[PDB]
Amino acid sequence: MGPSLDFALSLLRRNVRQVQTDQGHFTMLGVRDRLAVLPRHSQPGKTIWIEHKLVNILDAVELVDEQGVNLELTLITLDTNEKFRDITKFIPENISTASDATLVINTEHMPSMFVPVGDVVQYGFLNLSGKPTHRTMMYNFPTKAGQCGGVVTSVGKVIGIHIGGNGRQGFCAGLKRSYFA
Repeated sequence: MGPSLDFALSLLRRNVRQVQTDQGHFTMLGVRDRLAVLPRHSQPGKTIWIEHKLVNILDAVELVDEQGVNLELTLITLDTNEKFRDITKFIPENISTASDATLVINTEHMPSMFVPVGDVVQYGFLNLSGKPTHRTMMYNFPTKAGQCGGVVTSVGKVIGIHIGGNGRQGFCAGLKRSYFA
């Protein structure tokens, strides 16, 4: 088994969780320890359904710019026995484009789903909420509903979290290592 399949299947085994909130079904990324990341529009409450179990949320942080602009990412701290495999080494220090990325989706309705989104290129500012959102990237792939929170990966790197699309393109909130220090 080659290294991209193995890396992506490992992500699904250890870091990429099927979750539910009042807003619906999402893909969640566990980053390290009890820290995970979700798309801001999942709006997690005081608790969250993770795969088989209701899990208590100890803290939730909606990430913003040095200028107070929305990054569309919510950091959640979970009341869990589990400590996530630390994957912060695979997250670039700065927001990184990529060639031939795979979007990894994990939801009850779309389990263990692999979508080749192609090249991921710099996009910057986006209208989502609609509220201004910064540090977005874009892939020329018609991403569907239900894929929000899906993990943008290429060659051992985890570079984004899927936050929506326009029927023709998909957009991710860029990841950088410092969000998770």
